[PDB]
Amino acid sequence: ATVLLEVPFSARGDRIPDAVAELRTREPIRKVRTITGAEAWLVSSYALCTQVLEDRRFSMKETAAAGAPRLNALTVPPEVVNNMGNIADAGLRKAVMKAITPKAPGLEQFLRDTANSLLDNLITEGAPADLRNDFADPLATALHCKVLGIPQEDGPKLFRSLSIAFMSSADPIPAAKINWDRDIEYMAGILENPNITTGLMGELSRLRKDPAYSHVSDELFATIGVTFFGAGVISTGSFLTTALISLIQRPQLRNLLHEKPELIPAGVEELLRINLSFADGLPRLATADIQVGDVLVRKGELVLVLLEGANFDPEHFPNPGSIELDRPNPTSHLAFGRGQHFCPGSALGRRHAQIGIEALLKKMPGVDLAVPIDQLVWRTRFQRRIPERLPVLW
Ligand code: HEM
Ligand SMILES: O=C1N[C@@H](Cc2c[nH]c3ccccc23)C(=O)N[C@H]1Cc1ccc(O)cc1
Repeated sequence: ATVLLEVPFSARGDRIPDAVAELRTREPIRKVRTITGAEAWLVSSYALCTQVLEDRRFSMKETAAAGAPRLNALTVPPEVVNNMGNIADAGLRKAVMKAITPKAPGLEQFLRDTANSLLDNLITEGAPADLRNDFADPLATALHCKVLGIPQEDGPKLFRSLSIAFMSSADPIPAAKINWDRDIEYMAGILENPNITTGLMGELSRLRKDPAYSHVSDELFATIGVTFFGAGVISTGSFLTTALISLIQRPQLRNLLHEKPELIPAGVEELLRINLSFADGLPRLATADIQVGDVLVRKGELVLVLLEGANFDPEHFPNPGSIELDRPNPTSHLAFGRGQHFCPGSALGRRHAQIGIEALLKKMPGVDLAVPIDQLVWRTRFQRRIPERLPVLW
């Protein structure tokens, strides 16, 4: 006898397990057990993943309900699971989007200058260089301090909450509450700081004193700063790091993008499509009995939308494991989700990766791993798949 199939399958972000294609072909919706011991429905085909993400009766908000089957323990207060919904209800959605667009004056130049300075420092120090700790993550942190309008010197401390805040744990994490409360106090101070007049926090500070937003809570304003810094920095730093591995493992593509940097945006879209940065399926709780393929999902059950299940589906993306720059449906992947909860930082994440890759290929055209690929150490029980260090030479 064997136990019910457990998720996640592997923390490695450099290869997709053969099990994904097996489940997609044989049982594209099937029962699994999560790290908490709960049962869930794992969805692995493009058609069924899109159906779940486009039906709001599969609720993100309701995954925080007490007594629900859980993918993992909350690392934020339960109301914060519905963060975007709370922002929209407060009439702040348009202002938040305008603040996080990569089109802001001087933002792209700031990204280029920061990426170039980090790379120059690595070249001065000499090989090996760690592209996660000394490139991708500081570039993501610097970008988010600029987008938020907060001091660059405050970035490293806010960043150090992330290795705990984005854990995917069976049980509550005491350190996550200590760091959450401290980071909220910091953002509350930023709202009261007269020097903070630019970026997302400068805009929220002004809207907070506008009569049209007098009843929006101070708790929500501080929460927007903590959540957008954390989600943006963990997502951009982790995606860029794993996209750099995908590129280093494809020297023909690396050489083509070095030669023709105008192809970098199409290259980043394929790197997003094949990305294995999300460690778990996206969770949703059914609020009704809903038919998904051969399964009638019952009200109160947990559904997990496996992004790599959809993104590597050959019925939607033929030769799914290959980076092809001329696909006819290039942005139809689910790397940023789909539907009600589609990533609000999609344009900024694309620009962060495009500029980081453009700068790296110009400065280090001979970039290569400095250790055999199996020697990368993959972070476990985390909401993202990332190597602890990414040692390279050039
Ligand atoms: C490469 C970069 C990024 C990737 C791959 C990524 C991916 C995703 C995905 C897949 C979702 C959907 C989650 C779901 O439906 O359960 C999401 C949501 C979200 N992301 Fe991103 N993200 C990235 C960058 C960012 C950035 C830069 C920010 C903010 C500065 C951000 C803020 C958020 C927030 C707040 C949500 C929740 C939206 C909602 O509930 O409506 N993301 N992201
Ligand atoms: O469940 C998630 N799902 C995805 C999407 C998401 C869902 N709800 C969110 C609220 C705020 C920011 C992001 C989200 C994610 O990026 N993060 C986590 C939420 C999160 C946010 C901030 C933390 O310190 C810890 C956890």
